[PDB]
Amino acid sequence: GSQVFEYAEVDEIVEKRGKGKDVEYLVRWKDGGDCEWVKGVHVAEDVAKDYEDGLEY
Repeated sequence: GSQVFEYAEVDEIVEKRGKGKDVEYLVRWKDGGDCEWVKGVHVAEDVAKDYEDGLEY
């Protein structure tokens, strides 16, 4: 299990997943070793959750 599609957004969220009350989608642009998103609520937390969570489960 890992990156499903290409996953080279390099600008349009690649990853996510966080604390029960803290998630974020923004892990494609720069990154490399780890994730560098900011916030989900701002980056559509409940929109991209289905995007990756299902793909790169």
